[PDB]
Amino acid sequence: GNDVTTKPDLYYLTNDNAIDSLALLPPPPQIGSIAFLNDQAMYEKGRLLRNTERGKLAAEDANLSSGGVANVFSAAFGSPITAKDSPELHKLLTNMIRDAGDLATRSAKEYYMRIRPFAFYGVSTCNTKEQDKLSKNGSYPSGHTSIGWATALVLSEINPARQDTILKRGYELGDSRVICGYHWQSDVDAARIVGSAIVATLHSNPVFQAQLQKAKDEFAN
Amino acid sequence: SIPPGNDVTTKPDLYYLTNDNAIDSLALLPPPPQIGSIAFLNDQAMYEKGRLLRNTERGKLAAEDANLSSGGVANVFSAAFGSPITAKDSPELHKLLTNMIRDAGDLATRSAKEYYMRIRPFAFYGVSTCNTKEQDKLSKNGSYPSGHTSIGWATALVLSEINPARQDTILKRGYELGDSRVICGYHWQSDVDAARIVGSAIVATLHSNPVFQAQLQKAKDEFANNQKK
Amino acid sequence: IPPGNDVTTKPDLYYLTNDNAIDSLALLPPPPQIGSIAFLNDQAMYEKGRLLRNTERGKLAAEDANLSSGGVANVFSAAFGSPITAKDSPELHKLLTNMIRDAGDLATRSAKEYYMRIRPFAFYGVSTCNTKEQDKLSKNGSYPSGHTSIGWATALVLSEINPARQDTILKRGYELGDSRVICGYHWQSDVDAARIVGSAIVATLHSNPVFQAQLQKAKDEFANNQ
Repeated sequence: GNDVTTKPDLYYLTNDNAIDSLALLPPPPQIGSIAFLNDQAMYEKGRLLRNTERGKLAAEDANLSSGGVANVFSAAFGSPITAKDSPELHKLLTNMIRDAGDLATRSAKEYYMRIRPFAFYGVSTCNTKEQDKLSKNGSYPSGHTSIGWATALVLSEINPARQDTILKRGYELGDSRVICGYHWQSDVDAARIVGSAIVATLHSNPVFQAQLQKAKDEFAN
Repeated sequence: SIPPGNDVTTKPDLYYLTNDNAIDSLALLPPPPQIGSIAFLNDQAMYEKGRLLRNTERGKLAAEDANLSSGGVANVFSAAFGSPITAKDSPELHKLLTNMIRDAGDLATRSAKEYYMRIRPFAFYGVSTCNTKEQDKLSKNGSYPSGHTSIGWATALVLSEINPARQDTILKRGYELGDSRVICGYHWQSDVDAARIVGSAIVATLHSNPVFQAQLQKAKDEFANNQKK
Repeated sequence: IPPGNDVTTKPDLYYLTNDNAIDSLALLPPPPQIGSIAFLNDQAMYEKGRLLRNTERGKLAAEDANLSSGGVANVFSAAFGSPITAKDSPELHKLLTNMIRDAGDLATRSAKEYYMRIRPFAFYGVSTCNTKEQDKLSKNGSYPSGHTSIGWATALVLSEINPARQDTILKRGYELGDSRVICGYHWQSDVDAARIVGSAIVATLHSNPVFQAQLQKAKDEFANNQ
């Protein structure tokens, strides 16, 4: 598939530099297991939240295309993350979006092809724009949640004064996917492990290293 | 903010970080599974699945992995890393990994361990683990999240940053350290699961610290020079 | 037994009388009750089959659930090793067509009528993977499954005739039951109990002379075509 050699505005890494998610992760819970009972309970708990303030935030979080995940950390980061206001940071975060969303997750997604909750239950997610495509995908692990958690780790390295609010925010992104029906709870749980892994790999990459330094200097100035 | 305890200002060979730089694990993590919940039925099932494994090869390795005091986590990555991790053979790397053990083991976990004081599985079931040597120490502790698994996973992330060629074996090894703690009954599965999150967070924090950054560079340089022998 | 047809009223479909039939209500345990852990498992297994309805296995499941009674014999041909049909094996086809209602009805009746368990598609208000047979069965008692009792009984008999492929026959019979779970007409526990009544009714048939005779005729037909 696509990697740094075919769309370099969205990947830093090659196909060999990528994590083998299929070898690292445990299999998802199978129907019949206690763990999958818990996935079902968590889907219902999330559903009852869709009609609250927390559900509205969940739907806004599931709107984000790739390019707007950076943006949604602004309140937690302490200042706006935009091509205009913090361009070197925005460029860094846009270039790692596909390493975490796609490369870290590809081998597992395609092997298990887990059905997503809205398809399992034959009902709509909490914003239906964002479904028609993802439906065909494998639910396990979440490429979303992997992106969001990796982003929060990088941002935490850049502004530790707010790590606790940055990190909670990243955690809440995964919860939003559960509330909205896009993923099972265990999809998000495994996505955060591959998120940490892909952050380490990025810290071994020279292009990433340079861009990260530029972003730290932007933040210091 | 974190309860009181040691940090870099009192044991600078075992921490890079101050109490103020530590993750608030109590705020970040969900509560442990509560008794009465489906999730705790699953923790009980995973305790049993691990118990039936104690008399196999995997149980052998699990028991060997639970011998390790802190300082020997370095050593157990050697096979996976591709070369020996020791004061003698790679002093800069060993120093890097030793200076951070209580950042991942203590600071990353403290507010949560002390807030929930979760009972460990062997204490819950009134029986011994598969290696009775480290037991007495731990019984009274909070199980959630696991400090040992936090150390192991943070170590794996750093080692992966240094030798990406063996990421896959290194991460596996790190992952499996947590499973060993489950197999012997030292921790519930959900303790290990949360330890890997706070472990990741603490590695991010460490990457913002000048002393860590510098020592990491020394270790990367040492590793590139040993690849030429 | 509750009342119904037997050898005296439809003799092309039964070998046994109502007095010869197993009392399935006396033999089987009650079905899993709503509130029970076992019924949690029935529900998980229903969902597990439902996700399979799209797979190739679910396609085999749906083709298996087309079969009315007449035509269950036939679906063993691949497994049995040669075609089982009025044309190619008339004695075997006769043997199996005459025992279809013994296993499908007599072995199951008292229990079916006492428990009147709701079938899964009715419980969930959703359609099966094969909407052709639905409307008629909905009202019956799900527990035990008459289809699975037929399939498992047939497999035991055919294994007796061609032991060389017993393992593949038994499996095929087993899978007939699983298909009923995949397609939504029975709970897992319905199929589990039907295989017990299937075994029982095969013992009964082995004590019936008309059956023994037809079985011998079929064993000879099969050795002569080998």
